[PDB]
Amino acid sequence: SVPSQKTYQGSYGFRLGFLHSGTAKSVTCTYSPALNKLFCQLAKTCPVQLWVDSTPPPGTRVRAMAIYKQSQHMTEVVRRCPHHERCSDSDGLAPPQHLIRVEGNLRAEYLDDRNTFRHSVVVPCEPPEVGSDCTTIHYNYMCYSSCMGGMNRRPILTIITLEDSSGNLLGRDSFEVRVCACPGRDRRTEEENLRKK
Ligand SMILES: [Zn+2]
Repeated sequence: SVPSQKTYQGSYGFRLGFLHSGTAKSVTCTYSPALNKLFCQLAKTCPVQLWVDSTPPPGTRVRAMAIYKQSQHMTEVVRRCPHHERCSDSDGLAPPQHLIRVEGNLRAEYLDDRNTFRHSVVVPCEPPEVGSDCTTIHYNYMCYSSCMGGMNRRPILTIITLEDSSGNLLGRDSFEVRVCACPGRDRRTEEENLRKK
C-alpha cells in the first residue's frame, strides 16, 4: 500500500515551514517553494519548521516517512542503499536501514512497520519555547538520491504527519527531496527548468 500524501491542516492548523537559505555553492540545505522541494547534501542538517494555529494536546507526535514520488515506484519501500546501510555511521538510535534520521532528539523513535515494512521516525510535538513562534526538527537524509541499489535517481517525497498518542492522523504536509552533492546549483537548475516549462 501507499501512505497518503494529501495536505491536511486539521484542527490545529498544522503546516511546515522552511528557512530561506539561498542557492550559493556553499549551501548545504535549501528549500524551493516553487518546486516544493528540499535540496540537501548527504547527512547534513535539514531544519524543518512546524507551525500550528493552536497547541495540540500533550502526547501529540510528529512522524516523517519517505515514499517514491513516481506512480510506478510508490509501492516500493524507500531505504538506504546496500552501501550506506552498512556504513559505520550509526547514531546509537536510528536503524542503519533508515533513510531519514532526526538529529539531536533523544526521544526520537524509529519504526519498522510490521505490515508495510516502511520506515519512519517520530518525535514528541513540542511547543515553541519562550520567544519563538514555531518549533524546528532537524532531519538528516542518509543516502544520495543517486545511490545505486537504493533510491537509484528516483525522486522521493517526505511526508510529515501530526499524530495523536494512538497514531491517528491530526495533520499532514509533504515536500519533495533531492539528496545531492550540489544543492544550490541543482535548485537553481530545476527552478530554471520550471521557468522554461
Ligand atoms: Zn546510499
